[PDB]
Amino acid sequence: HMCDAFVGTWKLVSSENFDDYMKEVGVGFATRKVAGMAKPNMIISVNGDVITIKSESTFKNTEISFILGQEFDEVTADDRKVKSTITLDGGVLVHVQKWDGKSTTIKRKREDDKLVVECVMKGVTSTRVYERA
Ligand SMILES: O=C(O)c1cc(-n2cccc2)ccc1Cl
Repeated sequence: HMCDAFVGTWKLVSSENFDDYMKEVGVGFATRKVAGMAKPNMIISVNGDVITIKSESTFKNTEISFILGQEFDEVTADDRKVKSTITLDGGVLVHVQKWDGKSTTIKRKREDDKLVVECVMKGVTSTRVYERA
């Protein structure tokens, strides 16, 4: 029951500072522009100890499956090859990606009826708000 309140289908309803976040991560112009238009569906499911997160949009369809605290390799929507670890910290899903000596953290939080995603790279944060589909 570890992630019960995250499970479901979520749709993006707002974004702030995502272009800047993508710049900070190193995404090039054309990818930023097309990725920034996307309105993804985030589909979260749990089966035993395995959590699956899908992100589906006109830009890219991605899927990760993982066990909390157990590192895995991920190819991101912007084509970085990263080492990822996802943990639960005080009810927040904390996703850290490491690649080429860099790091970014993506936090997923339930707030009222929303699922709030905060993406941070060095001093640049973006907030992406999802509602139930
Ligand atoms: O599927 C996603 O959630 C997604 C992820 C990105 N992204 C680019 C650099 C880091 C993340 C862009 C656009 C989308 Cl739609």
